Amino acid sequence: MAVLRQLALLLWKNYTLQKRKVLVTVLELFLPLLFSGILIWLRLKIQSENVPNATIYPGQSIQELPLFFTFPPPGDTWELAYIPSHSDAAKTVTETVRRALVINMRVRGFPSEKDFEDYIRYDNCSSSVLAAVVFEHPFNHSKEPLPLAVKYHLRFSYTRRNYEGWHTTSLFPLFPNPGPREPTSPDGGEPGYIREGFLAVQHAVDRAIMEYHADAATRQLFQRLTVTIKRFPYPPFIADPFLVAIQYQLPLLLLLSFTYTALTIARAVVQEKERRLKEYMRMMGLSSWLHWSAWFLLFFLFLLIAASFMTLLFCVKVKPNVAVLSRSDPSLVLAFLLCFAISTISFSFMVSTFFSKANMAAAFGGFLYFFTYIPYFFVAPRYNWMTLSQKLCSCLLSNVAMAMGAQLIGKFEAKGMGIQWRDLLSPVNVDDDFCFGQVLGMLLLDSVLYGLVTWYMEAVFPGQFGVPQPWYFFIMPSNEYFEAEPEDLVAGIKIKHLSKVFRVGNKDRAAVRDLNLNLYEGQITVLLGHNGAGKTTTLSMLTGLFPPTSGRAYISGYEISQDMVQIRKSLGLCPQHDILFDNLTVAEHLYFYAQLKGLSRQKCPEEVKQMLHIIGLEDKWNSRSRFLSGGMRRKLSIGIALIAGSKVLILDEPTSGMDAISRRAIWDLLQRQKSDRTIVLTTHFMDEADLLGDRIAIMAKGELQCCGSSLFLKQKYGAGYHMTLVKEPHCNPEDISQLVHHHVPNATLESSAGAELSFILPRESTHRFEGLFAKLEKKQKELGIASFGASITTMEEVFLRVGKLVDSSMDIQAIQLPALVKLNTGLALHCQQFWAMFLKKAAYSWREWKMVAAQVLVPLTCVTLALLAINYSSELFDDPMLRLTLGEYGRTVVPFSVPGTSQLGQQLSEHLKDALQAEGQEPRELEEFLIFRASVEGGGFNERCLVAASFRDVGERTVVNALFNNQAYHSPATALAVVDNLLFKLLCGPHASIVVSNFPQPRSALQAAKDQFNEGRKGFDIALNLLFAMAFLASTFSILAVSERAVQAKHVQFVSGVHVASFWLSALLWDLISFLIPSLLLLVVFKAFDVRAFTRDGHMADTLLLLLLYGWAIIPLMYLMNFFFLGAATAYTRLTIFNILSGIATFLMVTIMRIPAVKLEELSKTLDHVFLVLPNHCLGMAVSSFYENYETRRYCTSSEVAAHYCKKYNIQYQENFYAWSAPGVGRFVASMAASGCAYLILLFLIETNLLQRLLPEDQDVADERTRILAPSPDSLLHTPLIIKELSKVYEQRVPLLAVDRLSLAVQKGECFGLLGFNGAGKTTTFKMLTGEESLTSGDAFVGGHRISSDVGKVRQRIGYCPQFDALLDHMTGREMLVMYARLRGIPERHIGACVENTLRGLLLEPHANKLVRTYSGGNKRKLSTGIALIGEPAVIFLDEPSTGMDPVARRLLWDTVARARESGKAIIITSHSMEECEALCTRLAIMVQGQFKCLGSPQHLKSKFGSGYSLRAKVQSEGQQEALEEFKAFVDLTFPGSVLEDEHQGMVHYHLPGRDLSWAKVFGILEKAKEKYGVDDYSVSQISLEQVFLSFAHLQPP
Ligand SMILES: CCCCCCCCCCCCCC(=O)OC[C@H](COP(=O)(O)OCC[N+](C)(C)C)OC(=O)CCCCCCCCCCCCC
Ligand SMILES: CCCCCCCCCCCCCC(=O)OC[C@H](COP(=O)(O)OCC[N+](C)(C)C)OC(=O)CCCCCCCCCCCCC
Ligand SMILES: *[C@@H]1O[C@H](CO)[C@@H](O)[C@H](O)[C@H]1NC(C)=O
Ligand SMILES: *[C@@H]1O[C@H](CO)[C@@H](O)[C@H](O)[C@H]1NC(C)=O
Repeated sequence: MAVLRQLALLLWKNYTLQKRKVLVTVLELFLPLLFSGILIWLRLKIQSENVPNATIYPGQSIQELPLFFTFPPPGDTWELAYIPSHSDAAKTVTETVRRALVINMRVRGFPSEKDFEDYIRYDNCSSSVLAAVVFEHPFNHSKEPLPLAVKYHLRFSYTRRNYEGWHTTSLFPLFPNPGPREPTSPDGGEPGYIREGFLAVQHAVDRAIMEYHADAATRQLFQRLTVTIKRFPYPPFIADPFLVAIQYQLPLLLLLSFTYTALTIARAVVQEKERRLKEYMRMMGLSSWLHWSAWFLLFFLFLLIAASFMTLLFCVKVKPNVAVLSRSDPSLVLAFLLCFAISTISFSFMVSTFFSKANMAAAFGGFLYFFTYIPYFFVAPRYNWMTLSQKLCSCLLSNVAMAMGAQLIGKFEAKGMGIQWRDLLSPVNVDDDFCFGQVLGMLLLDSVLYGLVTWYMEAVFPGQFGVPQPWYFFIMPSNEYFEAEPEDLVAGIKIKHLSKVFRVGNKDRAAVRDLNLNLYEGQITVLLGHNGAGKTTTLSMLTGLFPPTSGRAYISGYEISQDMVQIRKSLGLCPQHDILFDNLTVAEHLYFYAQLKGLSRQKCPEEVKQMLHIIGLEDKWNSRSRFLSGGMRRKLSIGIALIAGSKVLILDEPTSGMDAISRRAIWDLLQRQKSDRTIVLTTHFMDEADLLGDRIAIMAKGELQCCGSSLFLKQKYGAGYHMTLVKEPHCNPEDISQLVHHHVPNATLESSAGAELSFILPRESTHRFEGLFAKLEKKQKELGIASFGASITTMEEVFLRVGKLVDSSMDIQAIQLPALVKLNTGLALHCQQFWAMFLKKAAYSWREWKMVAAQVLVPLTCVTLALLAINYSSELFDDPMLRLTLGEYGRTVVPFSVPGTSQLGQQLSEHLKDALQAEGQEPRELEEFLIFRASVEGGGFNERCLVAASFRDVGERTVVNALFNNQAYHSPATALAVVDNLLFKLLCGPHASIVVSNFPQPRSALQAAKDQFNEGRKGFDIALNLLFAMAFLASTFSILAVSERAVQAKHVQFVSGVHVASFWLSALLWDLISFLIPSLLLLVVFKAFDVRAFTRDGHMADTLLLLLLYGWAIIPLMYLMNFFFLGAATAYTRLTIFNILSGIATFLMVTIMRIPAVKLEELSKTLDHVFLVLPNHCLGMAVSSFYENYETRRYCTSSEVAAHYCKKYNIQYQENFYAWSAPGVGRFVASMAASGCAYLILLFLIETNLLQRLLPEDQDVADERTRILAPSPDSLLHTPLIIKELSKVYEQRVPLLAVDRLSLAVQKGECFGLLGFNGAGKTTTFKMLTGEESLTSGDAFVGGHRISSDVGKVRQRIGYCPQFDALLDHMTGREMLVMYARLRGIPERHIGACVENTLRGLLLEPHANKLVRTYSGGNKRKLSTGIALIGEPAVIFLDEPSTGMDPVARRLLWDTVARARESGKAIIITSHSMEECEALCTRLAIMVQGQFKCLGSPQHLKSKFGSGYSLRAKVQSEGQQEALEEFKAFVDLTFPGSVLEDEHQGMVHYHLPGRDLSWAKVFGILEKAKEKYGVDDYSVSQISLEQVFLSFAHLQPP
């Protein structure tokens, strides 16, 4: 009904906010197309062969060795050794082999395999050995027969003779191409077994062993039987290699396509939680799921455009039968991409509930996307073994469930099916039960399994602002101080016996006890309250955050505990912060919030038009919410608070941090806008709580203390008036105090600061004021008084006294109210600043240990875990055993036919069936049977069927064809093995056996030294592995340098006088010291793994130099790149990426642009000269070229033959390791040492600023100006500030005279004011005095030193308190004071005392050692102004010293700032609150448009620019309908010129004109008329200082 209205109003907002960011939207649609258009290129760059049918092979003979051993070698005859020599049984078996393979072979005999293994490698004639028969029996030394169980080797050459090794390490090819292993070569192929002569020798040895036992039947049997060998015929096949590369490039190119729009979801979701906008909407009625639904319906509808396009350009027939995923039903591709999209949205929602900042979440949730894809590189190959449950459990990571589904799209596409909606359940081959339905299901299950984690972490760990819930929440289904309240007005908030008690003694909040307040309509009520006393528990119960305990409170006739859902209809409210979306207009916020508050669509626009008028923003309409102000945003927030008609209106601190005009505008707004509604303020200013507030309430200990109007409270909780004089040089305070006390008895000389003399005249003696003022009017010149005045108490005193009567804390008991050394210089200074700046940088590595566990632990793992995955070797082995017998594979299945008509087949088939070794028999009925079978079996044929048998006798001759599966390496031997194994049991007793082996010969000395030299795939692979771990380390140096400049902490330090060299050469020293712990922990790793290219010789001190030279060259480059960034976490992720692209990309763009005359690219010589300025490409190409030189040297040294080979082929190793033009690292050392010195120079040339330099004015102002041009002989020598004829002109397209001649002279014991209008130049004068800005035509003498010449000796004598908080969160309350006591001098023996007394002067001792992050927002303003006062400064430049502080702590600070001025200093305040420029000032100066318009103490200003008085009388309730006008007529008769100006329920407020009214006459008149006209109380006061300041408001140029 209306939920559907909110769900669309909340979706228009998201769509608008998101399409206003053009670079992100356009970059989210051009990644998933740039990454999927690559496949179109890669497909049109590859063709498919697709043989028709019928590839079959002929047969070979194994009777005689190939026609290569007929010719003898250069040298002698061939050799054939046997290893058991002493045994005669083996001695005679080899001789029949010799007389069966007659060439000239000489038979040798050896003791044992040790002797042969030493003969082959340690000789020069041991090169013509052909085979070597080895047995497995001790043989009972001299004579013994051969036991019927025989095993033996043959053992061999090592490299192909007739023509790589024998591949005994493996058993199937590692990278199987599609098709036959050797399409040509109809006899075996690569491993040998035919060309070499393995089979001929094996058959001969088998025949020898047969004749050794039969010798007679053998001749008969082999007279009518010969054995040949044939290869399987291979079926017609698809030859396309691209379909094999779709199972490793599709998943990665899908993930890399969605991985950006998967991290702009986390940022968008968390950025709106960080700004507390979701918390604001949740307090208007919107539930917490309306936001997730509106995020989902946007990002899903936005990913469905990319998925459709991706589906389209996968499956468009570019050319006849092309277009990757050619026959694959595009609807199913789309329906799989949509499930991937839902999963990758629901993943980001879950990720965004772990972070508070938007930068961190965006950076570190775009990384977990990748990090959840890793376990697929370890499942892509090992896929045929895994059981179903393990495969299904691996899918709980959505990025892996997608990849195992992108593999099936290749495994189906390489067969002709090409998934078609009707095989969702059918497995792939016949036996691997894992369909394509369990991919979609596991993709849509992880969505829910992630929703269940976000819904729990959003409710139990809400963050900093929300309120948590119990972890099991898914279980339960659930006096005389009070004035008389008005009678005309109707209550709009009624509270009765409200109460709340919190949890166990872990209080941490504030309790209310028995509140009985009451708030009325058409009236502003101000709710004050001391520090711990309720007042935010109360405003939380009323606004609906938690229920009460023992009370009830009605808002608009409802009750907060029963039906809050209807209260929130009229209750509008605006908080402390700002609730506005940047990138929406002024006109859109109102149209959004008016309707969200439940306003009809047809009747909205006129209220938007009216509210744009009430606020006063007709112009500046449809401006973004950025670019407005700081002072029209507080007006738009107030506008939102009361749009659509809202009765109750709870707004707090509405005028915080605003100048004095934008504050009166808001006051006037709120005064015109009540009239109908109840407003509840709460402020920290104690005159805003008085000027606009008609009824006030104060809470002290969770219990309402006093209530009533302002005049009611002031007459009850305050002392008398505040009469103030202005004494002159020839004056005596003693001669005036006698007058005052002798005339009025009770009084108090409150203070005599400056030249004021203020008293306290109690108000229970107002009948003597006639005499006092009449008498003191006369003796003006005789006494020395000029322009006195009087006023009544303030509201700060009332507030401070109420809480003092009913509290006992340490602070509130401190306030008092009226009752009832040579600084260092030269060398010590610089060496002291160096230490101070070194400790600051050092103490960050162990108070934030995320940088130690990421400088020491990331490089180590990144280097070891990826040396493991390479299997770094440094050693070579010698091709181990491989027993040639069926069974190392597994349970096979062996067919055999009997296409015979005669005998010699049946007995053989029965014996074969008696194998019972591996598989059964699987008899068939051959050549064509295999062709048919090898099309429906698929991969099963090449895993369960390796051999065959076919006994086809042509009458007498009985051939036995044995077939071998070429897809294996060692099949042609196993086939003959089984064939002759059974044919030997034929003419023997079947209790025997024959197995053999392969186990090739060991390498010689000259072969190992060449098979070790061809490990060139190690330098290039160990350089990339290290360049990738030095990019997660080089970036951690620009984090303190970014987060210190962003918080403005660097600006204050440079103002206080730190040197541009001590600042940076002290960061560099520590960043080099912190570049050895990893740089020395890498030697341990390279030693443990034994990487010899740089461990063996004195090279451990040559990698260390190469790593120090890289640290030295990249640290200063990472210092320069910090000037781009503002957040410490958007710089890490943008600088590691810069490192990786500057490194890997441009180092890999040179090695593979030099491939052995393939892609030519002779310009690599130019690229490797243009890339010599990047210090990552200079490390990669130095490590690689070190590892290469050492290898090619260690080779061309082992023997002379190698040296000759190197000479012929021009290998050119250098023996210096550091020379030029070589494999030596000379031009890389020399280019990293000269690049780290061209960055320091450029850093200092940026810091030291070599870019920006490559008319009746007033009587008192003129008096001041001409008092410092013609001074007394020594009138100005002991004074701090002597500004003289100071000016500054801009050149921004028009001469702007922002300062005009500014002649002033501040003295010891002063406190200058310097007020001004917005843009009057009060903020360039401040800068120009603190040394920041360029001067023009005039000087200033700060302490004795000119400000145009010696601007370095000045900065050591001035303190400076900024407006913002420029503190270093990793330091301590006391360490930050020690830092600044060192940057200024203060010999090391005094620092203890100078810090100890300051800390307890500001009352910071509890928090002295507390790590300034725990500090409340008001203990930071107490420390920023202890930093200003530490040391002995000549001048102090305070600037809004107490911004966000409550009244008690603010008073306690204004006290110290004045106790520091009593004892001979000079202060310069500059603030926006006119309440603070009176509590600590001695002389003021309003400044408009260029220059001073007035000057003098705040009383001399009120006399000279004041107008008159202001009455505030009230009349009792007796005849209020009759006495009010009777009094109101009298005050228009006896005071000609009054203005009524206000009226509220008992009271008036006049503006009695000051023309001809003494301070005596006005009191006599009212004191006589008090009783004759029935008045309850009254109070006369003079003009207010802020009202005097506002008089000059018309002098603004616009
Ligand atoms: C498993 C399948 C799916 C899993 C996805 C869902 C699980 C997500 C877990 C990952 C996040 C772990 C929790 C986490 O990050 O804590 C938050 C802080 C960031 O703080 P921050 O963002 O300032 O605000 C805190 C948010 N709050 C209030 C809710 C705690 O976290 C940090 O501060 C970031 C940590 C700094 C980097 C760590 C580097 C130190 C050493 C590196 C580790 C060993 C080196 C090899
Ligand atoms: C498209 C792919 C993009 C991703 C590619 C590579 C990006 C690397 C992801 C990790 C980035 C984490 C960023 C980070 O930790 O910030 C450095 C911290 C910030 O501390 P802090 O000053 O509290 O942060 C405030 C700044 N803020 C809010 C904007 C973050 O300052 C520190 O305290 C030092 C911590 C730095 C060490 C972080 C290194 C750990 C990364 C490896 C994590 C592996 C987990 C097993
Ligand atoms: C080859 O070996 C024989 C002994 O077998 C030895 O006499 C001869 O010096 C060797 N030749 C060379 C070149 O070392
Ligand atoms: C092998 O023959 C020897 C002949 O000297 C004899 O010790 C025994 O019969 C056999 N030895 C072993 C250890 O079986």
